[PDB]
Amino acid sequence: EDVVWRWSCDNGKCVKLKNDPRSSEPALSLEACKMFCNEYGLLWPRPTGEADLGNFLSKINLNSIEVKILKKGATDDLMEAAAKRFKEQVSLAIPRGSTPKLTGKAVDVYLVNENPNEKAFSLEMDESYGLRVSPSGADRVNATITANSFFGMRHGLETLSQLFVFDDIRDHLLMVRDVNISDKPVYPYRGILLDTARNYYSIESIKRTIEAMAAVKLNTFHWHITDSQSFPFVTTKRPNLYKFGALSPQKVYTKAAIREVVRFGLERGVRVLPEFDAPAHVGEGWQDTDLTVCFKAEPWKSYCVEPPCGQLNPTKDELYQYLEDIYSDMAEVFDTTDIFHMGGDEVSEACWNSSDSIQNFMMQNRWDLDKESFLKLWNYFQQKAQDKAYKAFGKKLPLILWTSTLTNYKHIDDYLNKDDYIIQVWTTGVDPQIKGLLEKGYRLIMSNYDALYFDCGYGAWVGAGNNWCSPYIGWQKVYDNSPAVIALEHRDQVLGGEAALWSEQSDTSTLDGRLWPRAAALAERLWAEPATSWQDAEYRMLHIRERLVRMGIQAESLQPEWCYQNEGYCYS
Amino acid sequence: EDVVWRWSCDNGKCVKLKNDPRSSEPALSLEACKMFCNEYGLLWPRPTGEADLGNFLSKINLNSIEVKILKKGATDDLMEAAAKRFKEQVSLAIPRGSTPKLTGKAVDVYLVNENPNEKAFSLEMDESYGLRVSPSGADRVNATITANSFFGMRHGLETLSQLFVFDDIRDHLLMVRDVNISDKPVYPYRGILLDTARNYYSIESIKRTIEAMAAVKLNTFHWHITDSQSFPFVTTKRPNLYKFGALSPQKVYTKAAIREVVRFGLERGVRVLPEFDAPAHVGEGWQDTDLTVCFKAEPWKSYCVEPPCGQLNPTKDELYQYLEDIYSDMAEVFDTTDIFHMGGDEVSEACWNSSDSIQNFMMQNRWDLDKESFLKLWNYFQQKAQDKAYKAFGKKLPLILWTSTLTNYKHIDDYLNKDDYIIQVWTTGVDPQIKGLLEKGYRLIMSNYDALYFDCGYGAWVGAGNNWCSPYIGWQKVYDNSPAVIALEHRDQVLGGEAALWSEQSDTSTLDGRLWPRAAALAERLWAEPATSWQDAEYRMLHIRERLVRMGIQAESLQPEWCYQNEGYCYS
Ligand SMILES: CC(=O)N[C@H]1/C(=N/OC(=O)Nc2ccccc2)O[C@H](CO)[C@@H](O)[C@@H]1O
Ligand SMILES: CC(=O)N[C@H]1/C(=N/OC(=O)Nc2ccccc2)O[C@H](CO)[C@@H](O)[C@@H]1O
Repeated sequence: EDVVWRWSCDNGKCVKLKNDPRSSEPALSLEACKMFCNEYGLLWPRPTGEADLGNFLSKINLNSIEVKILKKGATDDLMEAAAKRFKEQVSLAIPRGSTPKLTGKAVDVYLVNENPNEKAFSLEMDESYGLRVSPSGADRVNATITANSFFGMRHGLETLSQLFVFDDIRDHLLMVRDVNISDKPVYPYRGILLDTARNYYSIESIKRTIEAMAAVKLNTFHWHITDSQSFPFVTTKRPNLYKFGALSPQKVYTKAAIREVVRFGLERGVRVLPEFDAPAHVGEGWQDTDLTVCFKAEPWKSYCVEPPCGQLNPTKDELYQYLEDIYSDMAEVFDTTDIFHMGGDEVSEACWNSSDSIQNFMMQNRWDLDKESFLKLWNYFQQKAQDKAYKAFGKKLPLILWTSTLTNYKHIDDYLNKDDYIIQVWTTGVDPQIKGLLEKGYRLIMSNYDALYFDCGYGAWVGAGNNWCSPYIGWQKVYDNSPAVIALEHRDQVLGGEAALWSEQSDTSTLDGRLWPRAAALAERLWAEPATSWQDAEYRMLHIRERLVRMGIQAESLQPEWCYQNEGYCYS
Repeated sequence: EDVVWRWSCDNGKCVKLKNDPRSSEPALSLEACKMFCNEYGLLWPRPTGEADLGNFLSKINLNSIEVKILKKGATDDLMEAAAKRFKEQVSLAIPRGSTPKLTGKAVDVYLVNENPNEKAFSLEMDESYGLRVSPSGADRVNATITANSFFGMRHGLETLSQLFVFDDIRDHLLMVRDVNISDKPVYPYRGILLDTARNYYSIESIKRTIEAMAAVKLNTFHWHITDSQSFPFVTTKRPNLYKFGALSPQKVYTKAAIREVVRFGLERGVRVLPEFDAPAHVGEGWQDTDLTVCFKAEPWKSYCVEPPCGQLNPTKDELYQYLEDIYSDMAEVFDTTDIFHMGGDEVSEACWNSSDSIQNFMMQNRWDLDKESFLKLWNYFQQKAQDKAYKAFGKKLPLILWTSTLTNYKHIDDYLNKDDYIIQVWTTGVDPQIKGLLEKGYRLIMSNYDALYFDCGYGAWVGAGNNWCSPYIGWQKVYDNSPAVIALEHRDQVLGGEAALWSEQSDTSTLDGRLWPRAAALAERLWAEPATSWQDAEYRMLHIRERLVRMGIQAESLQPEWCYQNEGYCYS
């Protein structure tokens, strides 16, 4: 029961051939052929600078890999954790059940962190690295990673682990012999949004998501932790919110659990960025406070875009005491984030107009009951909420809002400013709002729903048919979605992009399939911004999918495995 | 950290209410409310005969459930295995991490198998049962299941396990106190097709699928084991087919593994039905035999519907020796099946016309090179293959073919007969071929692609966009798809239906999500043929989804859990 086939490179395709015994030519395993037949080998994402993989592989001993930290600093614990994790990463080249022969060269990995004290997330942080692999003496390998920070160094270790291949014909662990790589991301913000309010996600599943993110150098986990459906965030200062708001007492995110996730992210170069969506998308947890209106309002279609309805009442002074406490509790445990997301999607005018206490407030303050004056109330809310957010984090920090009626570029400057507010765009990539916002100097996070809404395509969750943003977005479409094209000359104002997993129809059980391997397409787009299209990345995408599965990720299947074994035969 | 809410039934909806301490009314947990608020409680599928759940629940001791076989026979081992499995099923009412208080009544389960020797699968087999639950003495419960066979009895145990609810307010395991149920399926064939050739499925994942099938009384696993992409079936008599054909040496189905799956199915009332698709959908494994044509033919679009192309050469006498051996090896391990599927989908004329050996054969036998004469060659093939199939199984047994050019009702009688061939329909449910076939007396298995193709909706696997049969089919559409409506007066000729999971874009990792909970919608449709629509089953469907998750199935998420906790508020 040994493999019967071999592969040979022909016009950029590994063709399957019988491994006939009457041959003087050494047989190549599939992965070994791919490593040199493909322009970028088995790398994902492909590097942006030097990408020299040479021509040869060396047999290495799995048990003879040693990692050496050459520069000590404040990130010692992070560097040592990342180094310990390296052997585990390398074993990902080896299929489950297979065992490599413990023979071949020893590998010395040298880690050079040029600024070993630096460990803060920031939009200006340096994620660049240099990777060099060369033979050392007669019996070993020199792999040297040089980076300006821990984050660059961690990315370098990731790339390095991808330079190992398992020869399943011979049961040999192999490593690319001669490598020169220089690399750095095009965009500093490379994210996944996880909605953990429409359905609960086990913290195990959240950590697993972070593992897969780090594997493709995604660096931002946007945790949409509350909404109208539930409040799983454990607020120590306002405990009734999660007591009344959680789907169950166990379906909660404690301080200890969040600290665990935040640290797990930090070790892997992933910023854990919390969102408290306001003033819409609130409901459960707020019962008995009298601080919301329209909670469970019927008929819901008149009052909100999805059930249950519910909005904060900005006229209540006590509200901002609750908000200060929530933000403060968030700031305590989400202590690696440099940015705070404050939501601001889909505020309903009809909902605020239905409240008499709100109507009385506006009549006293000269404002009318027309659609324009409700923006004044929204501004009033956001200004006060902003103040509490700054107080909570103990500093002015960038804030994020969704595109909405408030962020309409024509009047956005009446309410916000470009220095204090980043706008997360979820309109189509062709919507006039994008160019308008960019011309007003605003910075953007791209999550255009026609390419980056990972929830689209499934059955309806209200009524029948399919969900609102169907059809399902294939990895080909997410790969080709280019912020550089969307933004043109104003592309430096694009901080990056984010795949959105809204969870009306997703939870613990479906997370792996929803995100992977599609988020890897976003990962390369944001890391490399290739001028080439999905077709040119197809073969490497099929491989990264297999790598996710080896990690224990229940990734979506893209193509028959036959296509992966027979490049060029599956096309349209 | 105890639940803060209670539920109360109002107009068929369990409404969430604060569990306020100043009340003399006992609080109901969510599931306890649902059990009596819903017409059919938490049952799935709902019974066809008597469905009397009474009004009350009794607290029971988990560790005091005893199952007693009252009639011994040849199915002793199956009955004892099913009985042992009962405690495990009951524990599925209890959420993970929660532990019930070991107090309350003892449960005596009495199993009455009226024909304890009967263990053969057949289209005429009796799957009916009676279920009665009543208090016994002052301290225990009498649950009696009466059935004409083991299969009916096993279904009865399944239904019985669904009559347990965990009260998470009090940590009590509860059981419906007074039950009278009589039940039997509308259709004898209730299936799932699993394609394990376009991608490999671990035998663990196949067994897990069978577990979930039995939970909703599905009884047929249609194993589409070979295709052009791979040959994972271990043929002892023709070992080169799997040696050359498998995706890897480990991606194989040995005799021992298949026997394991077949037995696992038998214990759970699931017929494991093998398909050897011929004469199209062959390729890998057949190299060096000269028994195929067009394998990997290019451009593939001219020769087949999907790559790789490949068809058997019916003019080679040696072919039928290979076929006899394959069928014989299949018959040896698939030894519970009463039916054999022989495929016959999508035979390409252009492919057969490209072969000179085939052309010479037809010219010698007076036949032309037109589209009509290729049906003569197909008939020639199928007649000889049929003979080998009968020889392999050692009896004339029903054979299945897909709808195709061959099975066109206008000429089907020239090639097949209604007694020997069951037709699996994968046309739309409105296609004229269905009425035509039924009027000619043919028996059908319904797998209409517009409602029962579970692979539809995802990205393209060749080129870009979405796959061929998109959009994604929601459970609402599979539920409402009625064979009774499709077939009208000829509905007794409908043997049932089958959800098809083709695997161009599915494997081990995605199996749970692809099948569940959608196949449960098919399960109720085929078991009960309700005159009511999906809306009336919505609440119970949300519950069965949760039950699959408790089983360890990574089932698709249908709706926010909030909707499940707040019936009636999520609608369109
Ligand atoms: C910013 C955002 O995406 N907001 C909501 C959101 N808003 O989009 C819509 O307004 N969708 C919609 C459009 C027409 C009809 C009904 C819903 O979509 C997500 C699901 O895709 C929800 O989870 C979000 O809460
Ligand atoms: C009986 C059957 O469904 N045959 C093939 C099959 N045939 O359907 C088509 O012909 N689809 C199609 C229609 C137009 C263009 C391209 C493919 O669909 C399945 C995938 O849904 C394949 O896995 C099957 O092998």
